[PDB]
Amino acid sequence: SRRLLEETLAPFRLNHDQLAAVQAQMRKAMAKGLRGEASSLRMLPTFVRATPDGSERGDFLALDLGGTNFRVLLVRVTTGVQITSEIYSIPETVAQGSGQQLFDHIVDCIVDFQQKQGLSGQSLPLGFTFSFPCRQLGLDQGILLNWTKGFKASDCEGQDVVSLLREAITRRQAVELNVVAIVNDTVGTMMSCGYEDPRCEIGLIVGTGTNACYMEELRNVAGVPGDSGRMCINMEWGAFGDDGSLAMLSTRFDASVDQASINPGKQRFEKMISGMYLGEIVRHILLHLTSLGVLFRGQQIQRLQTRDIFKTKFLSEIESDSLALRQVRAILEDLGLPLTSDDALMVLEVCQAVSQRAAQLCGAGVAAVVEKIRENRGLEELAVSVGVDGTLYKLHPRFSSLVAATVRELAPRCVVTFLQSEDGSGKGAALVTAVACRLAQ
Ligand SMILES: O=P(O)(O)OC[C@H]1O[C@@H](O)[C@H](O)[C@@H](O)[C@@H]1O
Ligand SMILES: OC[C@H]1O[C@H](O)[C@H](O)[C@@H](O)[C@@H]1O
Repeated sequence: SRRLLEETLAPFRLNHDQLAAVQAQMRKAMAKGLRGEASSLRMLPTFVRATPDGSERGDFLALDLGGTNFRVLLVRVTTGVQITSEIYSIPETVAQGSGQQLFDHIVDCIVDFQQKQGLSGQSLPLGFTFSFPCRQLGLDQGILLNWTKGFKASDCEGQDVVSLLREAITRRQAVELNVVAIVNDTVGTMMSCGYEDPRCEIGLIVGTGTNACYMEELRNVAGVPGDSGRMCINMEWGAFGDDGSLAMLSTRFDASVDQASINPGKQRFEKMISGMYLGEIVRHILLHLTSLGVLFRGQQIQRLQTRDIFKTKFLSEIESDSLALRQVRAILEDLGLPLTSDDALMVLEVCQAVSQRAAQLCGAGVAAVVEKIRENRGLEELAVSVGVDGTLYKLHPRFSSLVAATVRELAPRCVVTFLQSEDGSGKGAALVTAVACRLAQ
């Protein structure tokens, strides 16, 4: 009875050696990607060559697309930083619709925002936080390689997103685009937390999707020219193991989720960690358990067939230690999954199991990065801060802690501090754009 439950959850409980191997293999994927060999990490240059270098003034507009929230932002950088913002809705219809409609909508929001802020005629430098993989050969350009997460907008892949915006601006007849800067949310976060922490050289995202960036030494980035200095690299680690190198880890439940997704075979490592997917990993487990007769006494809970019932907000609430079992059951009776205690206990165990692996994997990841940076600089010890954002990370009872613990376990010679971004990527984006303006003048 409970024997089957543990047998089933066994693969989600990774021992030290297993986790070390994950770190080992990411470390290898990083090496290869940078030398231009075949890696599942794209290791994309971002052309951000320094964390916030002292004073960098300017008033910037800022887009933030690809997260749970799409937001337009005004960012005023002087002695201090002042941000105004407004969220707008992007339904799956628009997100997976036509590129034309997508950016038409984006522009409409900018006009709306601008009109509400009195910006109006003034065409400001835009800091575009665009949380997807781009091939950049400069701050002011970024060719979308692939959509990820919940996006599938047509006629966009292979397009420079700065162009995609121009074409929309001209169509919606908005104010002419000025200096635009493309930044990944990881890079945006890193730079935001970097504003008031010089040792911040890594951006980590664990929300809808997961990814990381970090300051690599320029000599090691074979794709780009130059030797002196360093440059931030967007690892795009969500797609880690897309080459099938993480077959060792994939459970049957991971498989079921992947095949059932918009992008089968893609972003495999992400599908074992981030908020968009964890809830589903659980659901399949529960389905398997019910069919084994363990859960629900075999009885068919059709509601369990419904996709995306276990959301981050829920996964974070279910595991709160301040909940009594009656309250856990209440929550599930409130999602249309009434449970008996025993069932409720197994469900809660399943969540812990999944979210644990999620935190641990991410930990092994951060471990590889911090080690890479340390070894890159020939150091025996490293003090480094990680600018981190994401609702899962930010809300989940144990995730952040379990990561920090894993980073100690696996990268002891490094002293890693985690900074939670209080102001989002818009702040960092603006700082990057400041350089992009200097780079034009
Ligand atoms: O998908 P989530 O939970 O909103 O987390 C990721 C996002 O978190 C936001 O706070 C950042 O400003 C975005 O740049 C980022 O993409
Ligand atoms: O938003 C978090 C992450 O989502 C996906 O992994 C994207 O590929 C990546 O660009 C982004 O950083």
